[PDB]
Amino acid sequence: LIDTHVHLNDEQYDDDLSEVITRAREAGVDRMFVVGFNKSTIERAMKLIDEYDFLYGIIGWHPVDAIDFTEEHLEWIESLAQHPKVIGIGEMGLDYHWDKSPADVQKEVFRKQIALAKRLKLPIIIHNREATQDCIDILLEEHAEEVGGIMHSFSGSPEIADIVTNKLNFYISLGGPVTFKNAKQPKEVAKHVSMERLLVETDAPYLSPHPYRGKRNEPARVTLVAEQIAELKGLSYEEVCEQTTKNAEKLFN
Ligand code: NI
Ligand code: NI
Repeated sequence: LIDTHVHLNDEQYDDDLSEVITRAREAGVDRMFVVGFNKSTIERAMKLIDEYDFLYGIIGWHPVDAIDFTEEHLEWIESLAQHPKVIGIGEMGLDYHWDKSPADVQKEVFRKQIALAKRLKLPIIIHNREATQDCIDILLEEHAEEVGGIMHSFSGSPEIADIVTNKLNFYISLGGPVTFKNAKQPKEVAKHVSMERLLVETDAPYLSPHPYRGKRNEPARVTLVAEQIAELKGLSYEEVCEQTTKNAEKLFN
């Protein structure tokens, strides 16, 4: 089992990182993909991947911080990407919940990263918050299908899901929301989407799945996400772990 999207580089783990890692390790979580989307979070991610063998890095620039993105950050990320542990360019996309960065700048920075991924020949990890259509529109126009990737913690509909799996040959990743009771969409997506297109994550410290809602997430909780998807699709737990793992390795290597 792999946690394909985890912020171990977050400040909330300063004090107990090694223990958090260990608990995930003992629970069956073999590999984890740390996401650096900032100057600071990127540096932390690079350190962590050199620190732990089973830790891989995905680096890029978060849409919320699109205004801070400069040509120097672009070049910097480009050379950093040479690291054999950096397997994807990420947490790029659009986010309309915060206003730090206007939609205009976000789109620009988004396009630039897609071009970066193309040159680096690496898949992209997409962050989308309340900007679904604008986001798919850009992945189509820039021919993102050329690099492939993940619609991380997918917060849209199955109709949009098919667009991501059919036109774009992208995978869909689910986290805690799939265990939420009153939010039916994440579950409907879990059931609709082919097991050959799904991946699991926690995006910890955020969005803990039941029965830990309201508490800081931890990659070990990804087991709960797998469990729920197994029940939702009438599959075995072991089958889900193996399928999502097969998928992650095929997308990243
Ligand atoms: Ni996110
Ligand atoms: Ni994230």
